[PDB]
Amino acid sequence: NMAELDAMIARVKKAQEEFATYSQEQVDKIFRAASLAANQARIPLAQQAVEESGMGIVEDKVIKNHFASEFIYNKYKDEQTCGILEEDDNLGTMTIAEPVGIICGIVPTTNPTSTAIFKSLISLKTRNGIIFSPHPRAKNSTNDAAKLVLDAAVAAGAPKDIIGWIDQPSVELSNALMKHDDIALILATGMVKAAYSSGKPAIGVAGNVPVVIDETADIKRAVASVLMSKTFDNGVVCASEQAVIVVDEVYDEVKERFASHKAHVLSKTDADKVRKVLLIALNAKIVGQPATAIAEMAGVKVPADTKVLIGEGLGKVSYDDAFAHEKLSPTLGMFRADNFEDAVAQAVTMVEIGGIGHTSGLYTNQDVNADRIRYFGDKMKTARILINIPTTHNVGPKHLINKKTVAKR
Amino acid sequence: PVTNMAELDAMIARVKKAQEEFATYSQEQVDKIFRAASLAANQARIPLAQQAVEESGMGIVEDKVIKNHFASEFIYNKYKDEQTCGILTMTIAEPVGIICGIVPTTNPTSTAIFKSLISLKTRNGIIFSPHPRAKNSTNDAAKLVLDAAVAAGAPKDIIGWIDQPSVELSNALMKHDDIALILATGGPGMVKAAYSSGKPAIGVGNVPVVIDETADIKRAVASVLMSKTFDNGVVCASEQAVIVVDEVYDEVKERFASHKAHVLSKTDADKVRKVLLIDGALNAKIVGQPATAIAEMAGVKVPADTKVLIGEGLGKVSYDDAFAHEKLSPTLGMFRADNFEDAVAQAVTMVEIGGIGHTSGLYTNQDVNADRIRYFGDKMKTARILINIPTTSENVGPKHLINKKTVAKRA
Ligand SMILES: [Cl-]
Ligand SMILES: [Cl-]
Repeated sequence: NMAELDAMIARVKKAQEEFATYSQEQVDKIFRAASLAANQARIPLAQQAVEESGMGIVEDKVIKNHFASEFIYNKYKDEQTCGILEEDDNLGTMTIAEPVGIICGIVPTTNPTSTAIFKSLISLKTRNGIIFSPHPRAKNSTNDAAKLVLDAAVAAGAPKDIIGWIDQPSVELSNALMKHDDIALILATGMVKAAYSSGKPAIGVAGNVPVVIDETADIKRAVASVLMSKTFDNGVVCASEQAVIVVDEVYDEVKERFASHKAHVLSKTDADKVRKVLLIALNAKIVGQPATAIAEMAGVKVPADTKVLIGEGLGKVSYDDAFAHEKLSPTLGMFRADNFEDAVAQAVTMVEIGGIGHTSGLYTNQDVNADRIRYFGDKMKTARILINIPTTHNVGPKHLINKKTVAKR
Repeated sequence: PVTNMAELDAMIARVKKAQEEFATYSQEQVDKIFRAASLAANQARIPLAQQAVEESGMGIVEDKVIKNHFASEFIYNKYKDEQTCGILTMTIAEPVGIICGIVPTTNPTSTAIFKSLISLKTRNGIIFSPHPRAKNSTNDAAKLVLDAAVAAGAPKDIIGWIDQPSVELSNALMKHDDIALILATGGPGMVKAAYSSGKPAIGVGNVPVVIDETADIKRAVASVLMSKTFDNGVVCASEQAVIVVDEVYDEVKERFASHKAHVLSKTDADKVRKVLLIDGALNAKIVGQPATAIAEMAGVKVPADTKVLIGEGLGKVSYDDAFAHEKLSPTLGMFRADNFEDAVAQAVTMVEIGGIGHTSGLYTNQDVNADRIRYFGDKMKTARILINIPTTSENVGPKHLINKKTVAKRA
């Protein structure tokens, strides 16, 4: 509630102030102890996450947790985040680190535990406080993830309230935490929009990813490549390919190949029963569900061993086509293109859905289409451009400190 | 002619197309536009300065001449050779799109120059939203840069502006689908409005100085005043108050009369406060006015030759004392500290009052007091920290006006 939010915030403020003065050695001891404990809990937390949210796959969520813990630990074990980062005694200058203070972490339904572990460990490493604003749908997964890391932290010497959370999440409390004066940064992983509209320094962490397969591509490789992501944690991953935009001459060959990967191409009529279930705004009930259960939410009989649903668009890429949108599930759109340039044009449109200009992909004969690649590179407004490569082929400590420069006469 | 919504939208579309064409330009073509437009802007150094002072009613013509110079020639020499287009697996620089420049009355011509130049250098389009008290000199500095870019071959609508600025349109420009970035300078309000726009936004603080007992007082006093009269103290990140340790307080205060800095009586100080802030905000009518004029509007008598007003705090730095605020004028608060740590503590509040901490300074004996320097370093939540040096993130540049894109190939 509104009142007890303030009291919890002022606790972590003072706890951060105590934390700020710590030695790198105590920071390191806490970091390792918090990370080793999160890793050792990879399975229990993954299991808890699956059951509460009611989506995804334990074994894949176990992998997610191991990455957010041991992998983060090994990347930043030796990264300097405190004190003098640079000196030049001749110029009489130096750069000094400064923790940002208190972080506000927005955690989604989609990766409740791994994102909490990740943000917790990188806050601890940088002498920050962090407060989690979980999604109702996975409140306990993330807060118990936060708690496990807290308790391991407190036991290696960390201040009592260096991490907290909103126990019962609301729109009032999320907005209270965000616009609060002593919260310095938003780490936000639509909900992106709220963070950027709050007056705060914000880092937003998804986006719509199109894939163009042109006439010169290796069809068998492109098709397997594009499919790699869709089944991992039931397609719950941020950078992933949402639709295939295929040049006419190679269209049918792409469509036929899907079937040897257990990707079921939905008839026109069965695609419309899925398309009415994907969107209403993305429907939370399909998010991170297997292809077979999404089909059974729709009207659609699909073979038992199917891993992915393919819904092909009549007409071009259109806002009205839900298969043209980000689906967070084992689903892909498939859209027909007159030629390479047309497919590029259709990709541009998918990118505009999302506002987020994240990543795009092209499958083509590299050896002979250098012009096309450069063309593709000049026309995609996405930070990452992938050629013949899937998205499964970056917030860090450095973002949660301030560099202060000191100049002496 | 942009005085309303259908006209703003219509103008935005013309810049959209201009930027589309400009995106295609070569680095050579860009260089030529960049040189030509910077040279023209510099050549209009004086007439644009004069226009600025006349219209906004503030500042010093020949100080704004220097501002217009540094926004033009200096910006040119800094970035003549900087790569902004093309190749940098591979990295491709690309223009952000259309920029929204928010231009304040304090620097109406130099910021429109600067912003236009680095926008041109990056193949972006830019549309300015001036403040109504300086709208002509802002839009005409814009026009002059535009005309010279166009004559050097830049697309027609590449720079735009709102002819009759208003809240609804300013808000609309920032919120418009087709604006990629907001470059917002000026007031705490506007800057924060750019941060709440839900768009990528760059904003262009209240600067405390501590003078402890170990300092060189002659030097500290002199250095602290250097910024104060430049364009009547409209100077980004110049000193706003001295916080002085009690042991050397009368010494510092005594040296102020030597430098044309009049120390206000407790009574006069009170009169000046009420004129400094109005409705909690910096009073527009004192900004960029000389010390004597600010004395006149407060109804306070001051020698004809005085350059800076000094208002002494009664007690410690506090939100309630207008001299603890950013004043954008030749005026300085002066506050008493019991000792060095108490000084640092009052400086901390001044950084809080300013909002975002940006710069702070300490004068000490740096060849004895290393512990104090480090101590001041730790407590000061400011990007820049200066020891024994006047103020006289980093700077906004082309770097900020492009998105970098990585292409990854498959072996
Ligand atoms: Cl997870
Ligand atoms: Cl100016």
